[PDB]
Amino acid sequence: SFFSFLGEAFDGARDMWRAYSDMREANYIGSDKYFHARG
Amino acid sequence: SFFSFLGEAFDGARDMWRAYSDMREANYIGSDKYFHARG
Amino acid sequence: SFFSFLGEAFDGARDMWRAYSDMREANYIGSDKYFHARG
Amino acid sequence: SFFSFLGEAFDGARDMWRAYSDMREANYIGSDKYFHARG
Amino acid sequence: SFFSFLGEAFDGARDMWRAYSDMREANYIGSDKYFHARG
Amino acid sequence: SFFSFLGEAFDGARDMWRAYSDMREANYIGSDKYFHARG
Amino acid sequence: SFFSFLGEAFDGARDMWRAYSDMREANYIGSDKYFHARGNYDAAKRGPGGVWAAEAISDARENIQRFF
Amino acid sequence: SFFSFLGEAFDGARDMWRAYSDMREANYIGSDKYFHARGNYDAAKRGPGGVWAAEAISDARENIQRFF
Amino acid sequence: SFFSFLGEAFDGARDMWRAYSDMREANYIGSDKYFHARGNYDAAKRGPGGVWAAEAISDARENIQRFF
Amino acid sequence: SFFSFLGEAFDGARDMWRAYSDMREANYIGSDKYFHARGNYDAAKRGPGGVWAAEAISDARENIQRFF
Amino acid sequence: SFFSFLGEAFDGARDMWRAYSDMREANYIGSDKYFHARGNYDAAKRGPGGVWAAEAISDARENIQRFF
Amino acid sequence: SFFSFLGEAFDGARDMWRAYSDMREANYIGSDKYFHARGNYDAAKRGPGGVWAAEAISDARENIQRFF
Repeated sequence: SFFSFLGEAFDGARDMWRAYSDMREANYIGSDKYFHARG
Repeated sequence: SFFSFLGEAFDGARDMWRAYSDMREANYIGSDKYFHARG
Repeated sequence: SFFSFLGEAFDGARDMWRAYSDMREANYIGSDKYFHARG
Repeated sequence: SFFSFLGEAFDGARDMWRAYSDMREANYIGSDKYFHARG
Repeated sequence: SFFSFLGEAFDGARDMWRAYSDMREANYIGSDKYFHARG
Repeated sequence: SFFSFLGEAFDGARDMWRAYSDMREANYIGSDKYFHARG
Repeated sequence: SFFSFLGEAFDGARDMWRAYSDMREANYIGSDKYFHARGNYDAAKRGPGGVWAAEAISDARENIQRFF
Repeated sequence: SFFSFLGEAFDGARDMWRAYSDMREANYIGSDKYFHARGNYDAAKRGPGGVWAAEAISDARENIQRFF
Repeated sequence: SFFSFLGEAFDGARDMWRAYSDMREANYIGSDKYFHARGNYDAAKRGPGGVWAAEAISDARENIQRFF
Repeated sequence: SFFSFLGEAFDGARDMWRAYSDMREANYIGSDKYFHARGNYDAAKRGPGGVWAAEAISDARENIQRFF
Repeated sequence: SFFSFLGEAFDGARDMWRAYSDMREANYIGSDKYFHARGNYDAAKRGPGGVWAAEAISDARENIQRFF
Repeated sequence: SFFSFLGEAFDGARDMWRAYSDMREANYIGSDKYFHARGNYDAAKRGPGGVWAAEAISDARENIQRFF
């Protein structure tokens, strides 16, 4: 549960939760990045 | 459950939740990025 | 459940939830990006 | 549960939670990065 | 539970929790980085 | 439970918790980094 | 790029590749099955699935071969 | 890039690759099964799955071969 | 890059690779099964799975071979 | 890069690789099974799994071979 | 890079590798099973798993071989 | 790099490697099973696991071989 939130029976407040993640080029199962110069 | 929210029996407030994720080029199952210069 | 929201028996407030995701070039199952210069 | 939050029967406050993670090039199951210059 | 939070029956305060992690090139199960120059 | 937090029946305070971890190139199960120059 | 192949000079090749596959219910970017569903009885007899490959190479004076 | 292959000069190759596979319910970027679901009975007889490969190479004076 | 292969000069190769596989319910970037689910009965008879490879190479004066 | 292979000059090779595998419920970057789930009964008969390889090489004057 | 292999000059090789494997429920970067779950009964009959390899090489005047 | 292998000049090799394995529930970077879970009954019949290798090499005037 990446960057998840959970609560029960709770009162809130201003800016109670803030997340500032960066996921450029992320969460890659089998995607390769390669080159093959035989020349 | 990436960047998910969950709650029960809870009172809210201004800006109770904020998320600022960046997912450029993300969540790739088999999509490769390659070049093949035989020349 | 990416960037999902869920709640029950809850009172709201101004700006209770805000999401600012960026998904340019995202969620790619088999779409490759490649070039093949034999010359 | 990476960067997850959990609570019960709790009162909130301003900026109660803040996360500033960076996940560029992260969470890679089998995605290689290589080159093969026979020439 | 990397960088997780948990509590029960607790009152909050300003900036009660802050995390400043960096995960560039992190969480890699089998993704190699190599080159093979036979030439 | 790397960099985890846990508490019960506790009152908070300003900046009650701060973490400043760096995980560049971290958490690698089988991902090698090598080269093989037969030439 | 699943089951990718590359080559040069296939001079005289034979039977180079046999990609038998069952991609049923596959490649779903966004989807929700039985989302907010209550009381649904799911008895679909999806039955056999996947490859059921058989290959018999037999030389004889008399021969009897049966498949499936 | 699953089951990737590369090569040069396949001069005279035979039976180079046999990629039998069952990719059912695979490759899901975002999905939620039985999300917020209550009372759902799930009895699908998904049945056999995966590869069931058989290969019989037999020379004889008399022969009897049966598959599945 | 699962089950990757590389080569040069496959001059006269035979039976180079046999990649039998069962990738069912695999490769999930984001997913949630039975998320927030209450009372769900899950009896799916997923049944046999994975490879069930058989290979019989037999020479004879009389022969009887049976598979599955 | 699971089960990786590399080579040069496969001049006359035979039966170089047999990658039988069961990758069911594998490769999950982000996922949550039975997340926030209450009362769920899970009786799926997932059944046999993994490789069930058999290889019989037998020469004879009379032969009887049975598989699975 | 699990079960990695490297080589040069496979001139005349035979049966070089047999990578039988069961990667079920494997390779999980982020996941949470039965997270915040209460009362869940888990009776899945996952059943046999892993490799069940058999290899019989037998020469005879009369032969009887049975597998699984 | 588990079970790594390296070599040069495999001129005439045979049966070089047999990597049978059971990688179930393996390779977990971040995960939490039964996290914050209360009252969960866990009776999964995971059953047999790991390799169950058998290898019978027998020459005879009459032969009877049985596996599993």
